[PDB]
Amino acid sequence: AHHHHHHMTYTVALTGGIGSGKSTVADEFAHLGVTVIDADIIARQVVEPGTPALLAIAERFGPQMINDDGSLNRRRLRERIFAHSEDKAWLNALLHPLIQQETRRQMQASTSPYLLWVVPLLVENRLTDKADRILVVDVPKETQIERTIRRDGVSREHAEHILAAQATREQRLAAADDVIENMGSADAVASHVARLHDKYLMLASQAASQ
Repeated sequence: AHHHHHHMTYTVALTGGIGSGKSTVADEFAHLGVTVIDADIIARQVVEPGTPALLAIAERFGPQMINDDGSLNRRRLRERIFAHSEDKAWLNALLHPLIQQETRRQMQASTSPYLLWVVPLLVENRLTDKADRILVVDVPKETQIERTIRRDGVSREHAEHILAAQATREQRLAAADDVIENMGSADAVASHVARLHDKYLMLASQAASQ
């Protein structure tokens, strides 16, 4: 390794329900040069071959949980933790800290005036205090359903099942500092991101003082 110093960076958390357009918004921030750290990507990285979490899964459940190529048997783990509440609790207790630590590691290794942290379950998991500012991408629930159906090729009822554990629209807006109505044209959304990017560069640059 090389020596590095712990430095804090202004963090904007982007959240929104499934099908709300988070990835399109995050990509516009990335186009402006902002480092984006995505909780869903981190969640997959922490169960890659050779990771502490995957090795712990293999110890607890044995080789049935590991595919012949060394990767996680995701379906078998899902079925096990559905049927065994003690295993769901163990897995959440294992993965949540590894995700937060890996997130902090990647944030510390970044070079960006502020960071965009994409956290689909920010509100549901009570993580709102972990960011300096919260940006919500908002669409009607029916739009979430329509986009999930056409994108994942699933039924309306399956889309509703996925959404049944998520925050309601107004619950999520109640946590927002900034809101993007993600039904505009792509140019309009890109313009809103441009506005917010300017705002965030300023907020992050007067906070470097601290």
